[PDB]
Amino acid sequence: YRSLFQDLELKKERRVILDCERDKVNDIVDQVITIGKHVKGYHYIIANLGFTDGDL
Amino acid sequence: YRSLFQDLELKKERRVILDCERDKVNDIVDQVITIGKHVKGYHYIIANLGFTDGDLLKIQFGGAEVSGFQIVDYDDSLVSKFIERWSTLEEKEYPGAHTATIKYTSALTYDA
Repeated sequence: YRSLFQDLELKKERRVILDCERDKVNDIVDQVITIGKHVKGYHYIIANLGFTDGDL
Repeated sequence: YRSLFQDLELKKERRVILDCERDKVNDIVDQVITIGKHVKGYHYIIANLGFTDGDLLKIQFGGAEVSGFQIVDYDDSLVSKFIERWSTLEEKEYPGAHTATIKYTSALTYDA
């Protein structure tokens, strides 16, 4: 995942729409937390009906 | 703390030297994690002898550069002879011992 978002920084993306399970959503966001792409400038969209189910 | 670093963003500081206990260091860094000031552009310095005692994996890959001081270097074989005994110590008999590393306060207690 640290390889993955670095490859997203090859395009320097700020706009990532996730399509994962509620566990796999929370696992990757914790990796976003680890690298700090939850800061201003980024935008994320969670593509499920359980937007309130995750850890916000 | 979210009020505090926002007040640091009134000056827009990037250079914060912490002076806290090992728990209170880790508590505030987790608030830095919560706001994301562990990213590149920031620099932090931990002002204790236990720089290796804290949790460095939480902010190793964020971007800020973290510095500190260590009096108990684990690369010494004399320290490594202690560590090879330290991890094999019973936690139930010696509480806090069955670990990979040691606090410097516990090391200086053994040094005393």
